[PDB]
Amino acid sequence: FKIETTPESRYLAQIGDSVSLTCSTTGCESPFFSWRTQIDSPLNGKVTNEGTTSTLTMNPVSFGNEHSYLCTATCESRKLEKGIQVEIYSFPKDPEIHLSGPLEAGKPITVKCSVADVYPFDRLEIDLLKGDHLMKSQEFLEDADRKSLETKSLEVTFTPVIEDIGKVLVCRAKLHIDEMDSVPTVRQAVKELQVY
Repeated sequence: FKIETTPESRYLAQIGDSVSLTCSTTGCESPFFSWRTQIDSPLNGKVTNEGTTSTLTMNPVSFGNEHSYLCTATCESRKLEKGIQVEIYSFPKDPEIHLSGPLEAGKPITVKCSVADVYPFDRLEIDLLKGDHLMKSQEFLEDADRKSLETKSLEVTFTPVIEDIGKVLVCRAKLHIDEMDSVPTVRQAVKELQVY
């Protein structure tokens, strides 16, 4: 008598997706499945017991699904428990580069790169590069307040020069999470410098 789950022990889900957590048993004819969170709050998911397989489906995924779900299988007098830690994240769109004005050699200008609806932002890194030279890297220290989609930004000032003409301003946003293979961790925007 044993219990299995898929994923094995952790699932990285992007907010807005439909995710299914399955729980199976072997060695039991008619098991009784039961799900719950560590702290005991609404599952915010739909359970579907079929034979020896129970499926918890969260759709759409939200901040309410950010828990460690515990599947419990009872077979007559014996119980088995196995959890699956669900982590969520929001990284829907590319960054935006905003120039405070027109590019004029000798005249300082302010660049501002921003990324919208991001979670968790304490794992976000924004890099602004002129060509392949790093002008500035911005972090947002580990301390949110609550679960909310935010729009954070990087701001830097610099004086363009005749040599910057033709070079590209590249803003790279990196979300340092435990990636789900094909799941994006880096998004970027480019802007060609047209100095006058």
